[PDB]
Amino acid sequence: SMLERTINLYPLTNYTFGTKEPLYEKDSSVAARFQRMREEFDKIGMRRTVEGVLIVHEHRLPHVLLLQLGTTFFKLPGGELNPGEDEVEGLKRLMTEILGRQDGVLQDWVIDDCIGNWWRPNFEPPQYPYIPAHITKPKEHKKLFLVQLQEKALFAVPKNYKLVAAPLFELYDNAPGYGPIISSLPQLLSRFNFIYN
Ligand SMILES: C[C@]1(Cc2cn(-c3ccccc3)nn2)NC(=O)C[C@@H]1O
Ligand SMILES: [Zn+2]
Ligand SMILES: [Zn+2]
Repeated sequence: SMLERTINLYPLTNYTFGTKEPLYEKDSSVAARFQRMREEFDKIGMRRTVEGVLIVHEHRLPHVLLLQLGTTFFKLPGGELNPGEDEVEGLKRLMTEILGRQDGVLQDWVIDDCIGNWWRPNFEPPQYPYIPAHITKPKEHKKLFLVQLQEKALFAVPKNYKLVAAPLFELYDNAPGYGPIISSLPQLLSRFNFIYN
């Protein structure tokens, strides 16, 4: 009757947030983003993205780590898989590219839980937690995973990003602020048995 996954959380003060060089988006605009998605869909088919949910606490209040591009949009650490690339190896690679240390010490990502799937039916912003009716060729499949952090770690945050710890209450029913994936993380995380270390 204990059917919940147990996840260790550590205080945000256990983590060091260093800095490194800016990491630029492949796309300079929404228009270029959907143009490249169109181009790549014709060459290699559906885009496969992976995103990591990294959780900490302060004073037993869980917080999700988000990347803020300057003071603009909020994203999860993650990105695009290469064709034939394993989802979990790919998320580990992407989280190393974004948050990995300037001193090149190997970081230990633990990924054991899928927490959701989102599908983009068109070359347009809307994403859904299912393949919508009549859609046979979704343009993007996004996979979210829970990343179990170590007790302590040093992260290097690209100088053009801020790493922000968002409490769940701030995400909850805040799609305008965070969009439909990040704003549904409180619901998606509720099944876990968090231990506040
Ligand atoms: C994740 C977002 C925002 C967003 C809005 N919608 C949505 C869903 C249903 C109906 C109308 C809008 N889905 N995702 N999509 C992007 O392309 C980047 C941005 O972060
Ligand atoms: Zn406390
Ligand atoms: Zn799919």
